[PDB]
Parts: sequence; structure tokens; C-alpha cells
Amino acid sequence: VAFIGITTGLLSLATVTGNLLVLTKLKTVNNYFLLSLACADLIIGTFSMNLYTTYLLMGHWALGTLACDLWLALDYVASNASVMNLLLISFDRYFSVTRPLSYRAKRTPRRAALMIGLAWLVSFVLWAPAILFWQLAGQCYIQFLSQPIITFGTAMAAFYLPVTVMCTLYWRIYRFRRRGAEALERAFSLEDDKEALLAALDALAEAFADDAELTALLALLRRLLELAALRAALTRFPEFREALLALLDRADARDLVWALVLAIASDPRYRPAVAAMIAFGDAEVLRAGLLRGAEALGLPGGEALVEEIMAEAEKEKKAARTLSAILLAFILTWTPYNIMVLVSVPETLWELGYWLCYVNSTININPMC
Ligand SMILES: CN1[C@@H]2CC[C@H]1C[C@H](OC(=O)[C@H](CO)c1ccccc1)C2
Repeated sequence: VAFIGITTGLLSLATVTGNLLVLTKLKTVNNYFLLSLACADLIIGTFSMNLYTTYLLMGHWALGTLACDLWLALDYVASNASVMNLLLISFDRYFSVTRPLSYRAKRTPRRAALMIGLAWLVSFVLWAPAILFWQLAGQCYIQFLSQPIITFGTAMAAFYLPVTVMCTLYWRIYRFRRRGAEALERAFSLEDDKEALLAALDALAEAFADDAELTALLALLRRLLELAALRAALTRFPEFREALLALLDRADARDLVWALVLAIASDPRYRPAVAAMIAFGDAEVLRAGLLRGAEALGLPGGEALVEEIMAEAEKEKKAARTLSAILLAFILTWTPYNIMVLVSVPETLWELGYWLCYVNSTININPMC
């Protein structure tokens, strides 16, 4: 009777005052995609939470008609915007992993802040006029969907399909990066080996697929390790041909590949693809292998590459867990309501599940720190 108001009263203040906090550069496209999630969470956590607080009364619902439509429209627009923005984030991560050169290079604040606008527009148009322009005593529900079949269909379409897409994409990127990290780890863990030695090159080839040139080089090196353009292909590496071709005289291929990885990671154009696999690696075996490659290169200037690559690796580990925290929170909190729609329980649990989709808001901004 009194704890209901307190829990949903402080959460709104902990969310609204916890969401205006994220609103000084930080122009990373990840932050651009998180901005819309933060705005939708703010709108929810203030308007929908307060109106549900006022709904949970002995008079069924106060301020009917107009407010019963306005609150419903705001809730069902902001929730769809949040789901579609999470889908956008997941697809962005998947394409950044899969196409690190064709697509990851062309990620700019423009042409990515336009995909954000389409996320809201295809959601606002679908949900706002469908109920606000559709024209019990206090009951407030979307009259345009007063049926069990309709609610099951909308729940499926707006939750399970995006959820299965997100899980498939996250699992795919996790496996794609994990296999490369394992192969790279075995490249140094086992010495005088051929299987792991070729596996490292295979993982490098799979990582770089959007340029064809780097792939051609990896195919050439695979053929060499088991014609005369080996030097011409290696000429793409500046200030590195003399050392690398020296190791190409002739076993010794363990030092050649580890030297090749450092040289590939040098150019910022195709660095992040290597940085991802390094980030999901053991951080010790890969560091030792990279140091071995640097020492096999002859150390022209020094170990000026290993230090910041690990810095870029950990800056990728933070972005990997942040996606997990936001996605996992959405999966856990929204599930109780969308399993209740599956079984179609008293109103004492329908309202308990309805506000469980609002506690997703407060835990959304915590990973942003
Ligand atoms: C209606 N509210 C309450 C609290 C927030 C919102 C969503 C929750 O219900 C759902 O998850 C459906 C699909 O099941 C849904 C509706 C709009 C957009 C995406 C998904 C319950």
C-alpha cells in the first residue's frame, strides 16, 4: 500500500535524474547510438512511470480519455524506439566485426545520425496515430488491439524477433572473435608447430575480408609456408620490407607470422580488426607473441607498437561488456511481461510485470559510466 509508491517513486527520480546526466565531445558512434536509448529511457522513466504511479489507485484510473491516450502513446512510442535502437546497436556491432574495412571505415556522425531518425519515425508513425487517431469506466488499454490474438502478435513481433536477432548477432560476433583469439594464442603457446602457425594466418585472413589486397597477401603467405610478387606484395608495408623480407629467406616461420601481425597492426587503416581479436585474447600470450615479433623485426625504433595496441584492446573490451550489460538488462526485465503474454495470472502480477519493463530504464545508464 505504501511500498508500491516508494519503490516506483524513487526509481523515477533515480532514472530521470540518472538519465539527464548523459545528455562534451564523446562523438563516438557508440555514444551517438546510446543517446537515443538514453532519451527514450528518460521519456519512459518520467511520464510512463508517473502515470502508472497515478494509475495504481483505488479509483481505477484518474484523468481518463485524453491522458489515458497520451500516456499510452508516449509509452508505446518510447518502448518501440528503445527496442529499435538496441537493434541498431547490435547490427552496428555485427557489421563492425564482420566488415572492418568496407563498413567500419564509413561510420561517421553523419549517415549514422540519420539511421537514428528512421528508428524513431518508423516507430512513432506505427504506434502514435494507430491508437491516438483510432476514433471500461477507468481501464486504460490500447483499444486498437483489444484481443488476445492481436496482443500475442504484437508481443511476438516487437520482442521475440528483435530478441532472437540480437542473440544471434551477439553469439556470432563472440564466436567469430573467440576463434581468432584462440588461434592467435596457440600461435605463440606452441613452438615449432605448423597447425597453430597456419591457424594464426587463417584467423588473420578471416578478420580481413573487405580489402581483397590484404587477403591476397595472406593467401600468398599461406602458399609460401605450405611466386615472385612476394616482395611486390610486401611493398605495401612501408619501412618494414627490409626486415620482413629478411625473415622470408627460409621452423623460422614462427617469428615471421608474429612479425607480420605487428606490421599489419601498425597501419591505423586496418588496425581495429586486429585490435578486436587482441582484446578478446589472453592479453599475456598475445603480448609475449607481439614482443617476439617486435624482436624478430630487428627492433628498428623500439616497442612503440605493443603498448598502445593493448590500450586500444582494453578500449574494445569496455565496449564489448557495455553491449552485454545493456542487452542482458533488457532481456531480463522485459521477459516477465512477455512470458505473461505467452500464457494467454492475476492483476497482482500483471502490474508487477508492467513496471518491470520500467526498471530496465534505471539500469540502462549505469553501464554508461
Ligand atoms: C507497454 N509497455 C509496457 C511497459 C513498456 C511497454 C512495453 C511492455 O510490453 C512489451 O514488451 C510489448 C511487446 O511485448 C512492446 C510494446 C511496445 C514496444 C515494444 C514492445 C509493457
